[PDB]
Amino acid sequence: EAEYTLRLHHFFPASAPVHQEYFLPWKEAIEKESDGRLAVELYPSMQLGGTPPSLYDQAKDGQVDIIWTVLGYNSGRFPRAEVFDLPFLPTSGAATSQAAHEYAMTHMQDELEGVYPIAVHTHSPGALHTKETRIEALEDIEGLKMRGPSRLVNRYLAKLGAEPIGMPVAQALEALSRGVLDGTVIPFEAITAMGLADITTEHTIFSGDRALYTTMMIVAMDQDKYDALPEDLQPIIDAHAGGREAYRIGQIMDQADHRQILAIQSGEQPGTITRLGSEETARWQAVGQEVVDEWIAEAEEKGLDGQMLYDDATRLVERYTRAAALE
Ligand SMILES: O=C(O)/C=C/c1ccc(O)cc1
Ligand SMILES: [Mg+2]
Ligand SMILES: [Mg+2]
Repeated sequence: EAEYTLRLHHFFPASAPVHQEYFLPWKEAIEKESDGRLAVELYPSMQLGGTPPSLYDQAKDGQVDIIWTVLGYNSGRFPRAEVFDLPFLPTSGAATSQAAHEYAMTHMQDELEGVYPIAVHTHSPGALHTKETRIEALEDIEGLKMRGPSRLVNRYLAKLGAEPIGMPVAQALEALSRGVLDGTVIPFEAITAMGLADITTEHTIFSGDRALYTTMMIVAMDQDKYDALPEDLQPIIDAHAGGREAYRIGQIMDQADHRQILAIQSGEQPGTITRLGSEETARWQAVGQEVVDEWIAEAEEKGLDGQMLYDDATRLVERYTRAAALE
């Protein structure tokens, strides 16, 4: 007998790994452990309307109860979150997600006012995907129309010599199939989610212990709806919220990346994965150093301690990466 119904709204199809492997089990756990007093209704593919960038305010303003979105979809809104967009900062989705949740609980209390964070996380390693151009070197990206999540990933694409076109990943299949874009950055599991394997058939990955980029994402509940739940239902949410949920989402993405990458490397799925060796990779890292330098200067101008935020994000990534490897 449902006492409260929580509407969860996001930008991806129901068939996406995070919907199948996280949102469906989350709904099952919340419905079972509340004895039916909490119903969870899942609305994928922007089914309740508006645009992916509107999602954060859809939860905050109580248009819906829970959202899943990219913080970078609102330029300038989450300045401290932006540090997790910087080039070659992240490792796995799981360890980087755990780093982001800890960072947000330490540094982003004002930035996230008005949502109850079920999970502050990242996506798994970002990679390059094109329709025609095989990227074997930095020069190959010159003038390609490419898309990233956020102003700081788009800045890096422009500094690499691409022509970035800002849009949510939910619109990338439209843009690539209609000739608006040549390619997109995203993790491989996002290729699976958006049905892009037979469209972007050219993929480029990097050498070494860091991924090209990631972006901070959030499963956000309206603080007003959480506060409205009875004192015996708030704790059921709490049992399914926090750093463990961030870790789990990343780990789901890492596993879905492995499935997609293995399928292309084996020829089960058409496509080519090009790997750039250490000397070529170093050239992309050198351009990435200019984005980090510029970001720390801009942070200082905005009254943020840029270096301390970057020292904390990088240390938490290395801490949880080391922890994972030790297990
Ligand atoms: O780049 C974006 O706009 C969004 C990226 C994204 C990557 C993996 C997901 O599972 C969901 C969103
Ligand atoms: Mg609210
Ligand atoms: Mg083709």
